[PDB]
Amino acid sequence: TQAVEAGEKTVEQFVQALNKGDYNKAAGMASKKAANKSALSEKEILEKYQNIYGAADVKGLEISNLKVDKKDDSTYSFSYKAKMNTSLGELKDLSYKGTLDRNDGKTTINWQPNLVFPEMEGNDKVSLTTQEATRGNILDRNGEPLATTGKLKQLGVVPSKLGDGDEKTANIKAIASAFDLTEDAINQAISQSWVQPDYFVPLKIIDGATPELPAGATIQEVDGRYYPLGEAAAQLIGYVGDITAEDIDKNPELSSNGKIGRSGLEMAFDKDLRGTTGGKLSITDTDGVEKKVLIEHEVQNGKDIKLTIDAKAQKTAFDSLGGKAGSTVATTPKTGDLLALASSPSYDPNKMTNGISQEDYKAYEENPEQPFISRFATGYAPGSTFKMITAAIGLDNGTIDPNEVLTINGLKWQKDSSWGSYQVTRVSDVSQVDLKTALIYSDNIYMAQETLKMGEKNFRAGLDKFIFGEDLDLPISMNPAQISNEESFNSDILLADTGYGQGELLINPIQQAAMYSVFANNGTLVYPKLIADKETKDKKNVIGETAVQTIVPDLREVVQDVNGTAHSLSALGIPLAAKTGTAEIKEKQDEKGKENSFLFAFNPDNQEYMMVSMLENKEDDDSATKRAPELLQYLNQNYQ
Amino acid sequence: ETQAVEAGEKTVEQFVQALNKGDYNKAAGMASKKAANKSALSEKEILEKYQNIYGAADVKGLEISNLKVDKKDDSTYSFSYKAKMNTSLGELKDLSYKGTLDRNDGKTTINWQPNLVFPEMEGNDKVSLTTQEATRGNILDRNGEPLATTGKLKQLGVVPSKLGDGDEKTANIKAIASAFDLTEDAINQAISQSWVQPDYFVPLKIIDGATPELPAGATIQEVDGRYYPLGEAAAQLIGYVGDITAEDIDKNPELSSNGKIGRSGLEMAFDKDLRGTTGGKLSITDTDGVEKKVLIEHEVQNGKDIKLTIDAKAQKTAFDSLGGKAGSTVATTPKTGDLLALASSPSYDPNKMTNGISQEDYKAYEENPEQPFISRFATGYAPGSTFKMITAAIGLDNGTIDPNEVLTINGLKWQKDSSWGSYQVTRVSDVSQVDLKTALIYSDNIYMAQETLKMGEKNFRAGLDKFIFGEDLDLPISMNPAQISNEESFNSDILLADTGYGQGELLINPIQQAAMYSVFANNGTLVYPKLIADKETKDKKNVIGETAVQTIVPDLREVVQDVNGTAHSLSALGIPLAAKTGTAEIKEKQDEKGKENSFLFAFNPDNQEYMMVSMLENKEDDDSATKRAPELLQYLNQNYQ
Repeated sequence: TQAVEAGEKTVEQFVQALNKGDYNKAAGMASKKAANKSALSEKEILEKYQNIYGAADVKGLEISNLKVDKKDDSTYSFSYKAKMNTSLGELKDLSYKGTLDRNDGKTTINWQPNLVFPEMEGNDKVSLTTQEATRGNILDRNGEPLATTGKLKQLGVVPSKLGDGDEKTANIKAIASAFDLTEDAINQAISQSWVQPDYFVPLKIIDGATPELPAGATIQEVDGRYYPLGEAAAQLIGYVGDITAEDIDKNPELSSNGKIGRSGLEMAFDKDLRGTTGGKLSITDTDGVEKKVLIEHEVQNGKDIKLTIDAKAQKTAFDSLGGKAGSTVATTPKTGDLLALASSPSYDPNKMTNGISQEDYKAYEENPEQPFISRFATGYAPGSTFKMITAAIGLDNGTIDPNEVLTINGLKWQKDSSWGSYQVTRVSDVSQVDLKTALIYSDNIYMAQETLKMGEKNFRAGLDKFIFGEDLDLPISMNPAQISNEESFNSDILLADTGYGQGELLINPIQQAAMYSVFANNGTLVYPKLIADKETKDKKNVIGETAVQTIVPDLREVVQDVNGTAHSLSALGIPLAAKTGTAEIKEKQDEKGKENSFLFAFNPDNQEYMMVSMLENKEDDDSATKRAPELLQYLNQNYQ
Repeated sequence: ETQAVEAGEKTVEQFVQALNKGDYNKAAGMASKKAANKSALSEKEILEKYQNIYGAADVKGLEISNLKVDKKDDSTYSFSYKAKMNTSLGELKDLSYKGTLDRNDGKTTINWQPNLVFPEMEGNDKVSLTTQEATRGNILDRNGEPLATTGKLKQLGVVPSKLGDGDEKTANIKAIASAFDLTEDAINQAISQSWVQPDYFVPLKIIDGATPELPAGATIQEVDGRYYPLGEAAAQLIGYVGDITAEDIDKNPELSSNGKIGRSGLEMAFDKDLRGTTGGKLSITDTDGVEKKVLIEHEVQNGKDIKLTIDAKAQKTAFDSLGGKAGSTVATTPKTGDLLALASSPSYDPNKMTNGISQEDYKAYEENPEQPFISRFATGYAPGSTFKMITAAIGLDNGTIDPNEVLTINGLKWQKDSSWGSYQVTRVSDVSQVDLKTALIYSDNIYMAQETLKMGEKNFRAGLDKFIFGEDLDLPISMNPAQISNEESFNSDILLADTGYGQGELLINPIQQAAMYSVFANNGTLVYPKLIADKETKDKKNVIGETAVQTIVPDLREVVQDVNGTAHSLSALGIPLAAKTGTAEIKEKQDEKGKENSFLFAFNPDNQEYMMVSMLENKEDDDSATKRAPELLQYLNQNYQ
């Protein structure tokens, strides 16, 4: 109907005008206080919709069902349902019944308080008496908190105490310099709506101590989420952020204000960690009387999540990367307990949840070393540490014998001229190489040569006993690990490189530590485990016991022999079986790209700890085993 | 070894697919620049030569052949393929191409030169345009009156956003439909259609005669198009045409790159003869204009005309007499088999199927439950009680039916025993003592089923196999051979008795029904129907004996002349008629309960000059095909004498 075509539109656009918080568009389109029915004056919605929704912060009003009929010559009526979300939880449902007005295009709604709530007599106030639930903690193995609530410093200003003029602008400068803010953020944080110069407007939330206080600045205590390790655990733990309307749209069960996880475990365990706040609306009628309030809730605190993480080992693993790109995973391999999941470089989770400028958020996003990435959950080529695996498969299927002695001359080898420029590279020119020599000197030519004999079928049959393609039961995103891009290599180069961990393998450090724990479990593979009360899951006979008793003594010699590639760790005087690794990522736009350093290490005398550590795009004499000591000493002092 | 030439393979394939779809940006988007060992021109100077030669000839459908990619150097390559190409003038078959590739950064590049596009020239020349279009031929009726023709038309329509907005928008629809004999929701329907929007011109109606002053939004366009004088009344037979799709040229490589093509009916069946061959002189040249050799040269030849047996006025009379109901009607001259009328109702307007498609309306009346796209005259049905005359004819031939035999039938329903359950053959008039002639007059199904059971199944099939069951008729109409049954044996007394009066698994379309019923106008000879006027008459001798004809036809006149005949209303016409009515209820051993159909067969038994059969699906009683018969009958009697 062309006459009332603006009758369906001019109610839903008002409902969305209340959704986005612009109450004056809503309270700007009413006729007057005419006697139909009463109703209420044009300018007497001044404190209404603002002082009732300031403590409520209600958003998410949606209709989903609109059909308007006719009643009189000048009356069209409502009868439909709606829902919304306020500070006290979900309010479903709402029944709306209101009348229209007959005008020349100005389809004016005759609002009376029945259209806000399904019954409202008039001229009455409310009482909130709210109580706020606390978010659940995230604890380590020993109950040390990785995410909890702390007392923070709320920084703000009141505009009247800054003065006027060049003295006021100089105070604005002094605030911006002291609070590490901009002048423009302060100027339109103040110069906005709802402001009057004696109002305390907030500007920033600090975890550390109070800075310099120029005239106008104002300090307050505030309760918020705190991360005692911060950067050292940021990618794992994540951060929380304020509720937006878009999260209300995905899950209307949420509140209107409050916190929501945006990454890491805070997003992964958001439902368990959140809980529900307490308090009720309590519409009075200016004497103490209560009518009745329909949909309401009680208080319920969030639940705690306890991890297998060792906080001190997490910090030692992160600090040992020295701000460079890399990742470190440590486990107790008999159990699968993830002791540390460090990813570097990292971001500051406290500043991300306490208000971070767009300056710094893009500086984190502009950083080519990508500090937002969970590198322990990112697939890499494992590097030449993976020689342990193919050696193990070779001792299982009878194609690799430890007495076999290959003659290799030089540093470079290719199968024929068909390989063109590509050739397998090694570091030490050792003429006579058996398997133990290959493992001590990290000889890639030996294993690639012994991967082409014992070809693809024997090789992939050994690899298929591992966890390739499996989704691990962990609260981390984690692509499954792949052998190669396709079901077959279709080339000797790819097979040969797969033999020493290059090529198209993609294995993240966590599933990399899963595959490597067979050397501490006599061939049984023990799955990683992050939640401290999940029961252990293994997978038996992935490799044979005799492969383990052949390889692990040679991995001891990787440390103990002066020619060992991890001989520097011999100086620590602790029992170690180790494997170093390289991987050359070519980045096929220029030649001779970046090289990553790897270290696998565990204690072979008690099997109580294991570590895999990646250092990505190393520089000269910089390696993952150079960075490993302080974590190793910690692990064997405290995991025996 | 190396995979560089597989990138050259995919590059040549993407280059061909970019030339075929027409995007000359991507065709010149992976070429080199002006050099001595690279592409001959720049990027903006290669698109300039495609859009005025390939785009001028509307070059579509490059089909690749035996693509060889090899390697003579490390930076340059050598590819040599064969192909075929479709032009405005038709199709060139055998030609050889070659070229050289390039390597910069892992992705490969084609080094262009002006003989990869034409196999003998080198550069510095242009060719355009030299085509001479041909006209599609006519489909004519028996007397030269056209049923499909090409010529100039005037059609009306609307164009947004010159319809406007607000009420002033709908204010323009109130002036159009008022002035051009239309409705308003149809105007709102054609703008609410698919992606075609807004500056396209959306057609509404063909305008005859002078153009009035137009209201806002109204748009008149003059087009040289395909027209159908009878419209819906022959839409199923004639069909409609559309534009030539790349799919249509993939199925037939001999077609020209553009033009019109039949999409249904006779226009599809005769498309090659109806179209012609364009003329032109697409050649190779130099910059001045002198030529060395030619590529394609053909004298233009317009499409040929195809004269049918159809009578335009009888066809229109047969279609209007169905009154929009579901049904069919076939009319012939039985001595020669000329198909005078082939009417199928309901129908669609073929002029709107050519002048636009109207996708939202296409799906609207192709999922119409009355399914008007179906050519019901080529669709197999149960022939109904009319088929008794065939069973009688077989019975008097093989001796198992004698006219003097009187059965005693009491009631209106009959079954052989109770092993038939609830099923019973039904009659309409409760006549106690019924001979063959009584059973043809009153249309008594119970006499015929009884006499069919007494006759063998082998006696019955032996007579049926002298008809055209399983034969492919030599007609340019798609149809299935008519069937006696789903299986070679009935293996059921119910199925056999019902087949005896035209029900069961018997499937015969109205054109096949006219062919079988022609024995009664040719003394037992079956005359095959023909649709093309010049085709020789085809017959089949002694399908039934002539004494059976001289027994049955005197009874068919009394179906009209006797007060109890089921076609006695036709006796008011005062014209000599022999007739047989029929019914068929849609329920058998292996189907769902549906409706009732109302058949009529009639012809002149004095001069054997015309014959009709009409079906009228979903009778909805107070109606029958005998009720809708008389106007086509008076026309046939006056014009085929």
